[PDB]
Amino acid sequence: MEKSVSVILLAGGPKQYIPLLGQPIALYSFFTFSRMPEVKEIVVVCDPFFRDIFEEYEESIDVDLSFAIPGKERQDSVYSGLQEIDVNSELVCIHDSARPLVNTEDVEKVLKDGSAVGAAVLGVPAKATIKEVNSDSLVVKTTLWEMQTPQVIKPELLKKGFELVKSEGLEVTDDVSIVEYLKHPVYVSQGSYTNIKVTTPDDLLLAERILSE
Amino acid sequence: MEKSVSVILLAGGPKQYIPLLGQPIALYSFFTFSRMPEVKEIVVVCDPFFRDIFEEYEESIDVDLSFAIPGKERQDSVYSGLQEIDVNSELVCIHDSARPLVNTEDVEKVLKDGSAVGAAVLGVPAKATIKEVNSDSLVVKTTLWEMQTPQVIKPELLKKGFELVKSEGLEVTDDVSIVEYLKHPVYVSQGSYTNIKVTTPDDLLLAERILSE
Ligand SMILES: Oc1c(Cl)cc(Cl)cc1-c1[nH]c(Br)c(Br)c1Br
Ligand SMILES: Oc1c(Cl)cc(Cl)cc1-c1[nH]c(Br)c(Br)c1Br
Ligand SMILES: [K+]
Ligand SMILES: [K+]
Ligand SMILES: [K+]
Ligand SMILES: [K+]
Ligand SMILES: [K+]
Ligand SMILES: [K+]
Ligand SMILES: [K+]
Ligand SMILES: [K+]
Ligand SMILES: [K+]
Ligand SMILES: [K+]
Ligand SMILES: [K+]
Ligand SMILES: [K+]
Ligand SMILES: [K+]
Ligand SMILES: [K+]
Repeated sequence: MEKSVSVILLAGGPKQYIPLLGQPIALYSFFTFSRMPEVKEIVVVCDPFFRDIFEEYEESIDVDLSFAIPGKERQDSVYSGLQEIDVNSELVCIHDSARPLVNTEDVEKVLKDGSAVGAAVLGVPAKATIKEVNSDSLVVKTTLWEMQTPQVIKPELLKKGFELVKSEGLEVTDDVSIVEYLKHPVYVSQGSYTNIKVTTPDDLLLAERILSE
Repeated sequence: MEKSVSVILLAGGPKQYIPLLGQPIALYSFFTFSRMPEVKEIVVVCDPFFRDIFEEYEESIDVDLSFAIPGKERQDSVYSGLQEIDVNSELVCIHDSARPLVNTEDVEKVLKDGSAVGAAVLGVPAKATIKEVNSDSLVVKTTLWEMQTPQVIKPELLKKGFELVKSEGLEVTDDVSIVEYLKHPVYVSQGSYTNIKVTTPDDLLLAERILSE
């Protein structure tokens, strides 16, 4: 549906403001989402200090711009952003702003899969040789995917996830997130290797090389 | 033990000959192994065209230099190299020549662990969020390590591995290697993130940055 998706853009906690070809890293996905007709609003989660970076483009973008205060951990920032979404939003699209080069086609794909399944995340096959290791440092002998963002979830599903975690006192890590505790399926939408997270100066050189084709 | 280890250096199949600060990538680990008193010999697996690259330093290095012809797949190249090792070698040290920056201290560690356990491999905790995905593209809900080289194995163990694979007609992939079929334990020696494999031009820039501290 048109104007059905609310983006929560994680830009709080800086790496995501270091420019890439003269535009702060955070603005790349911001603009990518803003041009998509499916996207109704972008809730930016950032320190108030950096609000003007997004605010300047508010009149030029075809989305509603909203803000939310960052929390202690990533999941707290998501919860904060969630409190700001349109009451009739059909899909929440959570995105790490340190991921500038997400392609429109791949956002479309994960939105569509999220709509279909209830929860979906962009992923790529893990290129490295990865093995399970037990507590004695031995290989556990017996397909693996690297997760990216967007992570797309229906709001009612996300709300119930937060409810279950707080009422039971469950532990949330980056690996064991809200969805890991739910019995609802999570689809992995096949993305592109170009959707790297930019943290080290080595990544900026790679990101420049990708934007230059 | 001194002069107990035989290195099989995989340089066949080029990325491993592109210079890093003016020295061909393959020579970095070659020299690293050559200076270690534990190392008796290096069996280089490469196309005869590139033999002179290593041969030039033969009189300057404190190891025996030997050569072997590369095979179809990685495991065939290992088998070829294995046929060349000293009959009294106590440890086989298999190394991807596309890994120039392996530290001496980490080679020492994996040699020691290989000697103790029978098989050991350098590994680092996987930094990415990695998940198991089933055939329907759904996350399988429930520690993961990225494997590097050296991969260190007692020769009698490796020989038996090759025997089991050929006599049964087992399938060998990079993930499901010789050791995966054996009941003998494989230890993961904790390495350094700097032990990257150099294949893309982006890696060369990172490798230069690492050698420059
Ligand atoms: O880890 C996730 C994955 Cl793999 C897929 C989806 Cl759809 C959502 C999450 C997630 N991440 C965070 Br932080 C929260 Br809150 C949630 Br829900
Ligand atoms: O994959 C491995 C690991 Cl994880 C540990 C060790 Cl010690 C050896 C191997 C290996 N790799 C290849 Br190719 C051969 Br042949 C063997 Br044996
Ligand atoms: K829009
Ligand atoms: K509105
Ligand atoms: K971005
Ligand atoms: K992408
Ligand atoms: K469908
Ligand atoms: K990206
Ligand atoms: K990185
Ligand atoms: K030596
Ligand atoms: K000898
Ligand atoms: K090397
Ligand atoms: K190392
Ligand atoms: K020991
Ligand atoms: K390396
Ligand atoms: K690479």
